Amino acid sequence: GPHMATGQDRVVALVDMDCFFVQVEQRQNPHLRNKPCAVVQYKSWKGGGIIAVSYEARAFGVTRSMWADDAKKLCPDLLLAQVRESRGKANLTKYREASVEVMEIMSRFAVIERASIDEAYVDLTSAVQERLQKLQGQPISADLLPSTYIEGLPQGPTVQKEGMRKQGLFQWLDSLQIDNLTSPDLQLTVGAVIVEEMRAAIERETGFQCSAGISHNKVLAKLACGLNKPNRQTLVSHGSVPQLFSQMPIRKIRSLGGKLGASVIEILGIEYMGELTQFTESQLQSHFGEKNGSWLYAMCRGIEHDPVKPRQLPKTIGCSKNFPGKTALATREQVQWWLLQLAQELEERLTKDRNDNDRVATQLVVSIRVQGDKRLSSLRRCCALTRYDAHKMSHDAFTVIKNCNTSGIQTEWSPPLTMLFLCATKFSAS
DNA sequence: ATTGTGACGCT
DNA sequence: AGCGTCAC
Ligand SMILES: Nc1ncnc2c1ncn2[C@H]1C[C@H](O)[C@@H](COP(=O)(O)NP(=O)(O)OP(=O)(O)O)O1
Ligand SMILES: [Mg+2]
Ligand SMILES: [Mg+2]
Repeated sequence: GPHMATGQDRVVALVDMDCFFVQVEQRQNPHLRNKPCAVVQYKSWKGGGIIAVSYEARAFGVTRSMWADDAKKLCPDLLLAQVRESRGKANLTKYREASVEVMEIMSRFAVIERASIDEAYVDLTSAVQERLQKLQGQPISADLLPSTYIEGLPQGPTVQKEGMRKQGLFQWLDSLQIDNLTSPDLQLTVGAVIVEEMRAAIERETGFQCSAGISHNKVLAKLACGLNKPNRQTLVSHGSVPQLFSQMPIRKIRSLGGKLGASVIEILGIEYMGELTQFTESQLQSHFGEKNGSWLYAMCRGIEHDPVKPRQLPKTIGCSKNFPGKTALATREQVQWWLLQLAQELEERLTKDRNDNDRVATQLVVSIRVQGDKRLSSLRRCCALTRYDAHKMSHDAFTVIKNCNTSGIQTEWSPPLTMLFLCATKFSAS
């Protein structure tokens, strides 16, 4: 009772841009705005691969990983924007620079952890304490939360979406104990006010819309964020967790979407997150290891301790290209030319990074895939990165991988290569 | 013939 | 260090 921790010590938000690469292209080209449209990589094979889809186009069934020719079968009027190509490969610079725009705005409000090109976690605990003392016990108006959903509400004793949203918000606000600056539900609510302000600033200053989750930890904030995408934010309280988890498939929780989550389902004979509460911590550790078992025991109760790391910049800078089917690289000149292409893009990005961010990479990772291997990477080897020079970097990468050529004659490369990858890592201040 | 990223865990 | 998992 009194000594049972409840995981209500922090306020954590997760901000995720809505159809991000699409919004970047729609900002640039107004003809694409408010249309079914998608962003595509390459074009020659089946029209190119779709990597981002506007919500208008999703209504027709268009998804990421679809070929554009097939997407056009579902949506004949689909508009397409193409990823830029440079040195023979897709170049994501426009989206990385748009991401920096958003992350720099978010960093004005709190320390952020860059989780991907379009999402960041925010630790709002301190900002919430400050705003609470500035308030001085004043109630929180629903006008301060114009895009917020309270998960699980309304409940108890209108048929339009916005009406239900406001009904649930009213129920939440009416029950709130504003006199108590240590109430976790009040703390979440103030967190949600701040996240409204943050999202308004992102939209005002970039044109981009986003969704957000506000809860007590990263896993619940991420789950909350997706509950009412797009252009809305969702508060998941500690009290909402039993009902939310009671019908939540295990695979929806971050880190359980793969083999471990399938083994939880298989070994325990359960389907939903909340069913995990019936096992002891030792039982879960016996099946899934000490770390995973303790994590699952706490997470199915809504408790998680993973901190929002103070890290706004990526810690690796990488460049990779697949060479599928008959395009696999089969000569030494081919392998050299593409390592050079990858190394030149890497040198551009690394020089810009050193100027912007006062750091230098010190290790170069070289990874390849051979034809016939079903694994993503087939070989990874490291070497020293001492100079931001594309020819040196590509020569060094070749020296580290040259022994995997099974061919007798040097001029040929066998078995052919289906992926090349260069990654700069191990940054030091400069 | 998804592709091009990126973080972290295990041994 | 090199390999594997998981997520964008
Ligand atoms: N598998 C992949 N391969 C390449 N690029 C990808 C990718 N997945 C995502 N991207 C790129 C394209 C995406 O625009 C961007 C952000 O990924 P999301 O947040 O998962 N998807 P979005 O923001 O589009 O829609 P939503 O409103 O559901 O958040 O990363
Ligand atoms: Mg997104
Ligand atoms: Mg995202």
